[PDB]
Amino acid sequence: GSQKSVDIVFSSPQDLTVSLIPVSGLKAGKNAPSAKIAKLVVNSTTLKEFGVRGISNNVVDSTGTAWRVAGKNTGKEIGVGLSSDSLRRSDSTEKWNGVNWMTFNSNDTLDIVLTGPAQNVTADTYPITLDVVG
Amino acid sequence: GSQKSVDIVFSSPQDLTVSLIPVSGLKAGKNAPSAKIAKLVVNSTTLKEFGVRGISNNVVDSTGTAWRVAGKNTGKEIGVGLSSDSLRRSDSTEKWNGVNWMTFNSNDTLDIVLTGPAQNVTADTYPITLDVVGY
Repeated sequence: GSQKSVDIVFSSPQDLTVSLIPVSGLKAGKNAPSAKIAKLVVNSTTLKEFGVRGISNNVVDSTGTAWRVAGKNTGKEIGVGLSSDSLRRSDSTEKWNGVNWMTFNSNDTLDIVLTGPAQNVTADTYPITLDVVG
Repeated sequence: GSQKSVDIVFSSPQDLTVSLIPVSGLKAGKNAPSAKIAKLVVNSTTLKEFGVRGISNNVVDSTGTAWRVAGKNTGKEIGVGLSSDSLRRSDSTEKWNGVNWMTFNSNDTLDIVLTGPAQNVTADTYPITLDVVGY
């Protein structure tokens, strides 16, 4: 349906502020390689760096910077992940409990895109979750 | 860590798609009157108008343009609703199936805000729900 819900969070000052903005007007069907689908903005007035991974049951690279998401209504999959340009903004990778996290500077916008070759996308809703650690 | 989830929507050109974007960094405690908490965006290149109403256990005006939401942890409430500026962009107020709805132009984004006088907000999570119906 057209009804939408979202959590509104009020808290004491936090070290990081994370905003994940989806791209509007995405068209089902063939899409361009690395087409942008969302922007992850991590801001901080107090911390210099953070690590970030996409959380998914189908992560496809070691750093959690690429994964696949199945459509809620059809089960069809798309491959998503950070753009190559965004990935270049990372100057180090940290390992935490056997898992690799790429580090980035706060106050930056990282683009989430349709990875690899051009994808033929089925009209559907594809949830994505990004986890940021300061 | 700090996690954020959003729906990525791919649709057909005639489809109606709605997006509700929350404001990050909101501060518990006293807030300024009408502080923005979310933005509602409706997408379609063919739809001309839509009605929109908030939904909660305590809707406080006839058109569902103002309501109150209780925090998940504490039960403390906040008053939310369309901003004055957003309300002024309305086309008409119609009644469908015994409920009054205010209508808006597609392409117009609407701001959801802390309504009325300045509110002292308890640190908590407040789910908000906006219902959009193609007119």
